[PDB]
Amino acid sequence: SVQIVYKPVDLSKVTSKCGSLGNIHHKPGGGQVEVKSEKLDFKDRVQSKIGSLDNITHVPGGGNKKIETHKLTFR
Amino acid sequence: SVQIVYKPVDLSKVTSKCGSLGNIHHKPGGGQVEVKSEKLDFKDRVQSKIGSLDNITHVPGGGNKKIETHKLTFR
Amino acid sequence: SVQIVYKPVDLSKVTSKCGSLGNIHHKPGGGQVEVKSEKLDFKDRVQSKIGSLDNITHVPGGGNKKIETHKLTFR
Amino acid sequence: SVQIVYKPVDLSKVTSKCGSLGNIHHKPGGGQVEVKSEKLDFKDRVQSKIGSLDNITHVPGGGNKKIETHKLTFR
Amino acid sequence: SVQIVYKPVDLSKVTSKCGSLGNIHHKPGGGQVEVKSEKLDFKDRVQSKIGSLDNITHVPGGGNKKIETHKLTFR
Amino acid sequence: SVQIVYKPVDLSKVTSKCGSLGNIHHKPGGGQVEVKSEKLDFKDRVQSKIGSLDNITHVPGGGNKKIETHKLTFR
Amino acid sequence: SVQIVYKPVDLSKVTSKCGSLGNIHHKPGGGQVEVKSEKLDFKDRVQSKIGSLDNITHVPGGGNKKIETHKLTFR
Amino acid sequence: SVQIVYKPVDLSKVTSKCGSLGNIHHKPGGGQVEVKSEKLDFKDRVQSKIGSLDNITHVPGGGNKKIETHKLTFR
Amino acid sequence: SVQIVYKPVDLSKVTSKCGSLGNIHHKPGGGQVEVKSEKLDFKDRVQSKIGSLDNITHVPGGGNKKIETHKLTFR
Amino acid sequence: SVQIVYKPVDLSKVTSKCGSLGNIHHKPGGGQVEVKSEKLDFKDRVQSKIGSLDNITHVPGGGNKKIETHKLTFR
Repeated sequence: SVQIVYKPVDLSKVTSKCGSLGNIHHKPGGGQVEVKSEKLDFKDRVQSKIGSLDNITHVPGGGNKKIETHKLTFR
Repeated sequence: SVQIVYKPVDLSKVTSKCGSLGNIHHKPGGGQVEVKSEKLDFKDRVQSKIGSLDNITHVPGGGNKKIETHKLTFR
Repeated sequence: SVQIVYKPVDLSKVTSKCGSLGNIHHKPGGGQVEVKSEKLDFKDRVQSKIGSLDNITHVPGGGNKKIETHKLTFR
Repeated sequence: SVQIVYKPVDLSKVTSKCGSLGNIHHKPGGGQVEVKSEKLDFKDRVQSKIGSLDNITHVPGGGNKKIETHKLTFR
Repeated sequence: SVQIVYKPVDLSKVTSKCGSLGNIHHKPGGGQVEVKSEKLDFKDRVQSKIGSLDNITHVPGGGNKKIETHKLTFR
Repeated sequence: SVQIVYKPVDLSKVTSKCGSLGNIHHKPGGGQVEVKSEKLDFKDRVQSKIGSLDNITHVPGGGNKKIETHKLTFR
Repeated sequence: SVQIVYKPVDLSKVTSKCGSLGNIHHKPGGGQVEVKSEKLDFKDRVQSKIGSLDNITHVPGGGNKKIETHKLTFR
Repeated sequence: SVQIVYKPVDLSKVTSKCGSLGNIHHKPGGGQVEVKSEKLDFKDRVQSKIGSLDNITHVPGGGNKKIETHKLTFR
Repeated sequence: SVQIVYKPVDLSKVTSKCGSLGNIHHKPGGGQVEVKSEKLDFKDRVQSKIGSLDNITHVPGGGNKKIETHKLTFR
Repeated sequence: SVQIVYKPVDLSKVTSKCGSLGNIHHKPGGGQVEVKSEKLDFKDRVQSKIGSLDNITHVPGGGNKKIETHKLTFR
């Protein structure tokens, strides 16, 4: 027989502090993209970006990414 | 028989502090991209970017990435 | 029989502090990229970037990367 | 029978401090890249970058990378 | 029978301090890259960069890399 | 007694012939221009261009310039 | 007694012939220009261009310039 | 008694022939220009270009310049 | 008694022939130029270029320059 | 009694022939130029180029220069 016990306890404190951020300036001068093709054939979990100019400004006022996985397989 | 015990306890404190960040300036002059092809064929978990100019400004006001995995296989 | 005991306890303190960061300037003059091909065929966990000019400014106001893995296989 | 005991306890303090960073200037003049090919065929965990000019400014306001792995195989 | 005991305790203090960093200037004049080929065939954990000019400025405001592995195989 | 005879007689043929010109393509990317000053004091036939991106295409279907000056003094 | 006879007689043929020109391609990338000053004082026939990116394509379908000056003194 | 006879007679043929020119490609990358000064004082026929990136394509379908000066003194 | 006869008679043929020119490719990379000064004082026929990247392509379909000066004194 | 006869008679043929020129390729890389000064004082026919990267391609489809000066004194 099997006695399987899983009981992790993960405690954490994650902190970010800032007085002020500041005058952030993002001022790009755009260019150009040219794409030439004939045929595309795709499938089954595919992600794609063809031909783009995406200017992104991301200024979270402090932040955190916390990722946790608990994965069990019993065969 | 099996007695399997899993009980990790991971405690942590992660800290980031800053008075102020400052006047961050991002000012690119864009260029050009040219892509020439005929056929594309793709599948099964593929990620792609073809032909792009993505100017990204990312200024989190301090931050953390905390990644944890607990993976068990019992055959 | 087996008596398997796993109980790590990892405690840590990770700290980053700064008064102010400063006036960071990022001002690239863009160039050009030309890619010529005929056929692409790809699959099964592939990541690719073809033809790009990505100017990235990343200024986290201090930060940390903490990665932990607990992996067990019992055959 | 087996008595297997795993109980590491790793304690640490990792610190980075700075008064101010300063006026960091990144000002590249872009060039050019030309790639000519006919066919590509690839698969199974492949990462690639073909034809790029990625200017990256990374100024974390102090930081740390802490990586830990606990891996056990019981056959 | 086996009595296997693993209980390392590694304590450490890692510190980096600086008053100010200074006015760091990175100002490259770009060149050119030309790559000519016909066919590529690749697979199974391969990483590659073909044809690139990546100018990178990295100024962490002090920092540390701490890597630890605990690996056990019981046959 | 002053006798002045001015009688240039200048006959000419200026010719330009052409079957066809062709598919002219002009496709410039962008860029950035920044100018700072305090005071401008301009007097008496002052011509200037300050701060500009003027991209032009000029395709005359053949052309010629013929310029003549006939200037006489009488003192 | 002064007798002046001015009678140049200049006959000419200026010719340009062409079947076709061709597919001219002009595709420049970008760039960045920055100029700083305080005071400008310009007087009496001053011509200038300050701070610019002027990309031009000039494709006349053949052309010629014929310039003549006929200048006489009388003192 | 002064007798002056000015009678140049200059006959000429200036010719340019061409089947076709060809597929001319002009594809420059970018760059960066930075200029700093305080005071400019320009007087009496001053011509200047300060701080610029002027990329040009000039493809006349054949051409010629014919310049003549006929200048006479009378003192 | 002064008798002056000026009668040059100059006949000429200037010829340029060509089947075709060819596929001329001009593809320069970038670069960086930096200039610092305080005061400029320019007077009386001053011509200058300060701080520039001028890349040009000049492909006349054949051409010629014919220049003549006929200058006479009368003192 | 002064008798002056000026009658040069100069006949000429200047010829350039060509089947085709060829595929001329000009592909320079970049570089960096830096100039520092304080005061410039320019007077009376001053021509200058300060701080520049001028890359040019000049491919005339054959060409010639014919220059003549006919200058006479009368004192």
